[PDB]
Amino acid sequence: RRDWENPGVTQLNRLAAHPPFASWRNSEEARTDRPSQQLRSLNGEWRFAWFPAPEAVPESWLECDLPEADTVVVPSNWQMHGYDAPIYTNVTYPITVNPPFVPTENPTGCYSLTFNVDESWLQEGQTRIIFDGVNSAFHLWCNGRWVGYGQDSRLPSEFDLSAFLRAGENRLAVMVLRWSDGSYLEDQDMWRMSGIFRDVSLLHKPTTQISDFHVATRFNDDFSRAVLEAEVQMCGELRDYLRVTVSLWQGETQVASGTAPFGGEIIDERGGYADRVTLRLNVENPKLWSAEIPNLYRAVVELHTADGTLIEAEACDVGFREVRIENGLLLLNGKPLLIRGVNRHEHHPLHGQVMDEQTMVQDILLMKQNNFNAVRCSHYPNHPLWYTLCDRYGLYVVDEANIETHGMVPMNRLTDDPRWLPAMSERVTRMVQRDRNHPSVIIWSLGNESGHGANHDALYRWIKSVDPSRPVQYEGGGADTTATDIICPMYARVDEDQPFPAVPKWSIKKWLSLPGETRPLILCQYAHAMGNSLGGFAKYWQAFRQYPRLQGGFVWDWVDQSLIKYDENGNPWSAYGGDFGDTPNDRQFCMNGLVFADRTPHPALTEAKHQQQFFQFRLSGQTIEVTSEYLFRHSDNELLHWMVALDGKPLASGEVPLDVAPQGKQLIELPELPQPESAGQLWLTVRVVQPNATAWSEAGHISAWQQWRLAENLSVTLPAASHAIPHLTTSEMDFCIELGNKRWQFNRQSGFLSQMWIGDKKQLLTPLRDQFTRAPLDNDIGVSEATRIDPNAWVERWKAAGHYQAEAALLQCTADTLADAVLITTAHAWQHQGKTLFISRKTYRIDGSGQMAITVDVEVASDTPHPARIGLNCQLAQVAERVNWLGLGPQENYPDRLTAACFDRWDLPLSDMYTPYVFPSENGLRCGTRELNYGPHQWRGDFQFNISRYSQQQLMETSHRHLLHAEEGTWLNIDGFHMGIGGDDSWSPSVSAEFQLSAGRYHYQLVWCQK
Amino acid sequence: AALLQCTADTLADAVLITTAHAWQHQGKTLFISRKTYRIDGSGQMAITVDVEVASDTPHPARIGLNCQLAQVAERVNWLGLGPQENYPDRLTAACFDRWDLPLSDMYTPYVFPSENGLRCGTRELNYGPHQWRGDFQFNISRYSQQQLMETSHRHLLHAEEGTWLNIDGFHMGIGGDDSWSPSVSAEFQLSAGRYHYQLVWCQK
Ligand SMILES: OC[C@H]1O[C@@H](O[C@H]2[C@H](O)[C@@H](O)[C@H](O)O[C@@H]2CO)[C@H](O)[C@@H](O)[C@H]1O
Ligand SMILES: [Mg+2]
Ligand SMILES: [Mg+2]
Ligand SMILES: [Mg+2]
Ligand SMILES: [Mg+2]
Ligand SMILES: [Mg+2]
Ligand code: NA
Ligand code: NA
Ligand code: NA
Ligand code: NA
Ligand code: NA
Repeated sequence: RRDWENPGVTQLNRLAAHPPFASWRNSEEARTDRPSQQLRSLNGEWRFAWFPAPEAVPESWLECDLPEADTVVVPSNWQMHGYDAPIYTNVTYPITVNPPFVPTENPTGCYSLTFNVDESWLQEGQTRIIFDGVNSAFHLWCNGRWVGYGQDSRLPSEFDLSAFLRAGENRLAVMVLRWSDGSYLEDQDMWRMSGIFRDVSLLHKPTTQISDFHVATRFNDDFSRAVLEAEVQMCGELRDYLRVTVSLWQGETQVASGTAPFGGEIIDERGGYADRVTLRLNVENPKLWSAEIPNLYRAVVELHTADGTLIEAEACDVGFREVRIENGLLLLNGKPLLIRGVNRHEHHPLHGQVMDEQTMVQDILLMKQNNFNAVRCSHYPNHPLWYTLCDRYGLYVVDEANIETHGMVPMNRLTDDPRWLPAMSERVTRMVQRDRNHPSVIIWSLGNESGHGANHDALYRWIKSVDPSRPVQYEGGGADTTATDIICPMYARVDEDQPFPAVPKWSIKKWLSLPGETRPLILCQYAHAMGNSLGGFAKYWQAFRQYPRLQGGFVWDWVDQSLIKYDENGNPWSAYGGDFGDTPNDRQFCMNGLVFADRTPHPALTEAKHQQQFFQFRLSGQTIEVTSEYLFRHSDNELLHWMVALDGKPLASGEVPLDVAPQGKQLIELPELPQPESAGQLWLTVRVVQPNATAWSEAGHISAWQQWRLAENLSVTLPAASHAIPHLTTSEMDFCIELGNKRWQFNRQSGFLSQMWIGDKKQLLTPLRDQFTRAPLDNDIGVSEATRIDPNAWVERWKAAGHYQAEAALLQCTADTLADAVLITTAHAWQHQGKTLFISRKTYRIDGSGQMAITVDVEVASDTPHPARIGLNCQLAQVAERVNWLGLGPQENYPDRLTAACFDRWDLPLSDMYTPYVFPSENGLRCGTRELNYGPHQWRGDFQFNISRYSQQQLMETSHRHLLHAEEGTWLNIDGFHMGIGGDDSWSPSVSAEFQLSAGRYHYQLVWCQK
Repeated sequence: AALLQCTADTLADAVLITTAHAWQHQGKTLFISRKTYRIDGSGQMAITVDVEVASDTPHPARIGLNCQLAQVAERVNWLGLGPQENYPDRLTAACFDRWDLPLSDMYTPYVFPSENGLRCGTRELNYGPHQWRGDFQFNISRYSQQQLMETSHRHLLHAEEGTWLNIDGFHMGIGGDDSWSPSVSAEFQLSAGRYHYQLVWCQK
């Protein structure tokens, strides 16, 4: 039948979908969510053989183990075991577009398991098998007999195995197809893998059983009273003596309980549902659920007889909260949300798409610790445990159907096709059926990048009809179609419109007010954290805070999808698209996360953390005003620490308890500040520290910070005049300057400082020269590639202008002696094919104190693309252990991504001064630096710098960090000016005008001396 | 202006004068100006200026130089924005070209006198025998900033001797969203803390 090439057959013999069950046979276990002996895991070692097509599978496998099979752990993705290659393709489908067909060579994974079943499960009741995740379709046999088939790789497929098993040993056989017509609906931008990748379990339920249950909670106007409504359905024989009891508990206290026989109210001319009952429980002053305080109750649903015998129990965590859109705003418990969200795919660098509880927990804790309060399931329903974690830790969730047909042309070709409505319907309906009792899910999504088709409209209505408790969103077709309650664009800019035909991406501020528009706007994806990125992040937050209807967004995205490979030496390395021989592929576009695949943060996460703070601050005088952005909680685990330092030198500090109601303000007066000892800038830094541990943080966690400059006393004191004057030696070849133990050499033919010595030690490996380029970031390169250049990408503009190839022409090099110093004057022109790109005029003035003051004035031709940077660079001879500086830090920071950095004195090992992005590029800059110390050298001024053992040239020539090699010495890049890094998206220029070096003329000054 | 340093060095084909000053009030140093004047064998005087402004002092209205020239000439010719008066936050209509007007057109007769007649984006200014070149903003007229600020009606102003030249490296915006509260937008406030500008003064 080739059911895998027919969108009309998405399953055979599969059981209905329903919320998580466990069939407890003890009610107390159900109350506390204890393991159920009736719900067994079949995870562990299974038998597996790979074939190139279903046609190659031997019939013998149905009845007997294949001797050639191997033993492997399940769940797993077979690519992760090496049986075939995983493929990283973004939009283009990994298979030829010829719906509903798939390739004839279609990798088939044959899995089997011999396992025991006790007679007690078979004497009464029903025994079903549950596959929580099988990618992408499969047939199942039990003891040689065919049982059924299923599609939708991200929802559980359940089959009744009652009539197929026997006491003792039994054998399952699962034939899993890599590609199927379901693949047409699974075009998400992620690695393409396959296998039995989520749990497999066996559940025993009695013949008379709870087959479904829906919990709703409704409130009065101020949320001081709620009614919990639980509709319960049964299967099996109706009998007057059956009863359902629904009890609600808060911890160990029973709050309410209600019992009723089956028999629902009249629904229409034919009667009501005799197989259902709805229990209604009143709750006075309920403790409400929120991401701020995830208060939970437990609903326990008991199926029993009137005389008191329990048949079985099911149950769930219940969070009392209301979600609604009113007057253009999304409200939770009546208050308007500010979504500090992130998209998160299910990805593990070693396990592929298999998720585990440790990793899940680790992600949620980092999220919370980084001031995220919400997550979008991009782009499919997740492993069931994720929802339980979000309910208990407290995160708002966007649950999204596993529907993405991005590679179709036009994008809605299938979603506007009624013949695809069935398949799409089950992807939405089965998800709601499974997840509708989780309080953490606050919004449903119809899928991702599948255009806008009538199928969407039908499904949007279906959800609105069956679950009015939550809004429905969907971005396809323009982000604001009739299929979305929320304007949910991806990568729309704050102030800049991108007026694409048919599906424009308007500036978000402007979008809200188009004629007739009244919906809230929450970006489904924003700020593309690929590589050195997140430039412009603060611009979103300032807009979200100023505009009521801009209610936030989900950052793109949480974690890089890099996979681990091993080199010839067995050492691991991070790989991306094309590294498995996969092609076509989309190379590094699979890595766009705030964190690396192992969960180590990239520097951008700190930027997110700061912009997403829940406390805002203002300073007036000595008065700090703290305003809380919490909607529900008081600041009862928070104190404010303040410190004032003079040029990094600590002057005073204190602590004050924060006592701020939600949305309230607190005024803190700082104490009088005595006058600092000397000249300099006083700076105030305040931080909010949580003194007590929480379920998601350690005691002492810092949740927010901010700084301000205080009084400045400019230095007006004259330095004590040199007890010696420098000596110049002129030669045809060089201008040399000597002063004591020091010596500086200026090459007269190049016009550069080519060498310096301290004692008899040379300090330079390469001369000090102007630098106007950077090893291109992912955002500078965009979609450009050698075989397919994007002439609009910054990198190509610079390349085409000759920025990377221009050579300095010396125009002038002179030496003069002053009363107390020697003065070298240079001027160089950088040219390309006859065009003068930049002109650098400098003076170096070396005085009796041993200091070399460098003044630089650059001219940039107005018609050349604005340059990446304006600075100097050199390779120093030394490698020292520490980097110490007075400037912004401690982490990497760029012009358009420096708000989280603080001005202070920082000292880190040199390796921390390098950010190991997988795809290497310019990295490690620190901006707003007034002093930098390395080895015996000190440089002072107002500049940006990076320092590491890798040259810009090496960085731009290397595609994978594991291939980099430390060079002799230390490469220092000191910039007077650096361009922004951008990031609103990674496929089009995204550096805002104010961060482009378009001024024409630039000036900067450095003092280089010994320390 | 307290003098912190004033030196002279003779060079190969010029004389360099270096100066440093601090403006203070009550003991607070508001601004520091560091300059070098380089006079070469060609007769040109290159001035370089580096100013520091205390971060805690209100952002200043301008950062520039001024003098009263002895000369009074009929025309003003410049290469920059014009022809009419233009300020940083009000110069979109002005065009960059070579303009030449009579001196009085370089004065705007606001009934309540104030700073006026500036022209921005100027690369060369000619007045009588003088020529200034660089990238500055300037105004030029027979009235001192002092006179403007102390006179409340345009009809009471009197031409002073000579000509007042105000040449700025930077000038704050004029604002106008309203006239009863501060309205100069942040981007047009002089808050950079350190400012650099340079000019060359020569004859003809
Ligand atoms: O992380 C990748 C990102 O891609 C966006 O799609 C881009 C695509 O990368 C680009 O090659 C093409 O020019 O434009 C597409 C946008 O139309 C996806 O929108 C986003 O979801 C991610 O998949
Ligand atoms: Mg099918
Ligand atoms: Mg037991
Ligand atoms: Mg047997
Ligand atoms: Mg896509
Ligand atoms: Mg214009
Ligand atoms: Na808002
Ligand atoms: Na991607
Ligand atoms: Na507190
Ligand atoms: Na590179
Ligand atoms: Na006046």
